[PDB]
Amino acid sequence: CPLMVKVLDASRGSPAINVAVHVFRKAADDTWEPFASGKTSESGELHGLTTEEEFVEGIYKVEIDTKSYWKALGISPFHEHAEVVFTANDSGPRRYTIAALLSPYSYSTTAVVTNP
Amino acid sequence: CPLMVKVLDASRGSPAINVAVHVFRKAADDTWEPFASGKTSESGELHGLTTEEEFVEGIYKVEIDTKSYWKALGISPFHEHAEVVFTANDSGPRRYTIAALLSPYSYSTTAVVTN
Amino acid sequence: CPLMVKVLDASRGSPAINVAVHVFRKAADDTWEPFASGKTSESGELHGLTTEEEFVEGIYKVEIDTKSYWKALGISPFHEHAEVVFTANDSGPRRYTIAALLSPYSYSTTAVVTN
Amino acid sequence: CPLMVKVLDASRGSPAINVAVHVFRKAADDTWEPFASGKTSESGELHGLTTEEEFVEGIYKVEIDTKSYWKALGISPFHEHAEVVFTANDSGPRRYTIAALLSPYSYSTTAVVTNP
Repeated sequence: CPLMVKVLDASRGSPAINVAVHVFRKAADDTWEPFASGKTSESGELHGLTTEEEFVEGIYKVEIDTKSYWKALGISPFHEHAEVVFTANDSGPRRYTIAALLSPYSYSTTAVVTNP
Repeated sequence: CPLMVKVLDASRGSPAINVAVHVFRKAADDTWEPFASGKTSESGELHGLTTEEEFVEGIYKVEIDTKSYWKALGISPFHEHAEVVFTANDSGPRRYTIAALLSPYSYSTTAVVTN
Repeated sequence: CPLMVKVLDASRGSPAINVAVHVFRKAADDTWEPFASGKTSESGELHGLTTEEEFVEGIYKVEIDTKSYWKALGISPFHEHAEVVFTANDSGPRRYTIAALLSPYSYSTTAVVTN
Repeated sequence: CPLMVKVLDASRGSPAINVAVHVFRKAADDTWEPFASGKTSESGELHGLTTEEEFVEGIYKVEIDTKSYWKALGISPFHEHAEVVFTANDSGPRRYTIAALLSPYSYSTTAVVTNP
């Protein structure tokens, strides 16, 4: 699994469950091409977005749908979503974990990059 | 100032100085139109972005050029930039402070909405 | 002011107002002795904790009563409090801002050390 | 495993490996009694601190030795350590994950509480 996303709820002390995550890859014409999407599990984790074969070099955007998450809990959040944009695999394949921590008016994201 | 942006360097323990920040407002056709911009001061703050008259309800995007910030310090960054996207709702007034805390492989952002 | 503390509510998007903050300095016997204290203002800031003369090099502990803050809002908190422990080293001057960002089950803290 | 600690390095984009973690429990006389200690693995995780039998109700302090971590990397950090203090199991056994994100001048901690 070369790309994993894990989301926690800092406000409620739980995994952020059923969070929609959309991944895009910058195309030759500078537009964002859809790449992969999924939802976090009961543990707040999203595995299986992509494969070693599919996850080529490129600029990737990971958009976490924080707004729908809060609205489903009956909460009016500040942000529309949380975006993480990065260049991947520039010096050969790496494994990326994008960790996100959510509160209605704040979020943090961190990347863990490991050499497989 | 209805909108202020404050950027801190959480790795080196300083304000993030001379960081480029661009603000966009969402247009009817779903494209982003430039709205305000500037560079953070020695205190990491960017004041005077907009006026009460210009800052109407809508969806705003704040794009912080974190990549150039880290490269100017000789430090390899993870992100291409940091984006903060939010809806301004009248409510009330109010005044919005968008704070961003930067590390080479992480950032956090918080909104402070005061009377 | 060589030492300032700023507390923000990351869950509700406001300054954390009227939060009790106690500062201690480490004594020779490894016990914590009270040094300064106060309650955050309407801006979430606590100014005037100490003076240049009183704030010598040493190990300092800042204890923020986050539990009472959340209970006053009717929100169940995880932590008993939030503690920030650090060494003040002359260096240079300098001026220290301890910022804390609070949510019911999380907090972050960053130090900003300016000239 | 009723108590787990996971530590990430936000400055370097890696798990925080070999981080010392000390846990204390508030005693009857209001002193901190040593409870458990360990070091994070290559994945930045620390399992096996305690057991269901040992982890009774109480006020617990989890002290993460962030200073030694940074000093071992040759970095002068701001903080002496990162403390997390909380009341545990007040309404019966729960599983706690304490997640920490470290930078030389900043850290964040979050708790995930689940009902086993």
